[PDB]
Amino acid sequence: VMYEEEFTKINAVCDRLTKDANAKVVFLVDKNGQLISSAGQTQNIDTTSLASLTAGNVAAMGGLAKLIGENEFPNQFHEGAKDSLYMTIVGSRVVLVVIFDNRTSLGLVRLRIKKASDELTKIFESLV
Amino acid sequence: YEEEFTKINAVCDRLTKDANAKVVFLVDKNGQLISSAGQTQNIDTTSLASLTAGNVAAMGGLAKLIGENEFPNQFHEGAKDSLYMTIVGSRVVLVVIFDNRTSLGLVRLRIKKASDELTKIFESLV
Repeated sequence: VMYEEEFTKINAVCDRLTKDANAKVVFLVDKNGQLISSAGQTQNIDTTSLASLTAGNVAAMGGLAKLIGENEFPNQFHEGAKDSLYMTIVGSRVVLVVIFDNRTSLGLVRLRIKKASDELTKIFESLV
Repeated sequence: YEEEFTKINAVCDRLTKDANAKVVFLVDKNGQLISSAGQTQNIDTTSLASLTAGNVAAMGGLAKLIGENEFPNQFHEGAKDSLYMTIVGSRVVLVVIFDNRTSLGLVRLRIKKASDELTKIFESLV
């Protein structure tokens, strides 16, 4: 009953996503604010504080979606000057955060995020 | 009463029509609703303004964490309707809710024009 094995698969998805999508840093945050996984250039970034602020944003967005008679917004894109941010809700419990340089193709990051999200959904569904 | 306030509502009304938006809101970062235009009817405007402020504050801290200035434009994609948030003069938030059938490039171009018009109004307020 030890998985353990399923958590290593989660980190592998994050590591592959950072390399394939050519992302700067990748995070997996639970809606309760807990950091599940992180990959890439995690040095010089407060992972704990990032997870807490992600949860606060997603919770505010969730309540806002319900107010307009809409289901939770699955994808959130925030464009910056040098680096951009992408957020994807995986199975309405987990948030996949992807930080990448603006020079990287938006179509490329989105295509890889979809593959990562689908891989993660299958892992979280095996966790009953 | 207040010529500048009528100009603010006019920008929101023009934005709803021109960008073909469902509903448009103007929220202060402190959670106060400034203006609203469009299909405001079955939406709790006070609760929307409070949740917008909470989200913008979390997003502001998230931008600072990644060594970036506050994101001027925040996009949240849905199944039927999408949401757009634009920070006007780092004090006011312009919330635009629109159907996914509307062009993303069209909404963004109109939001920029509305934001520039609003910045000029808020700067005349001293």
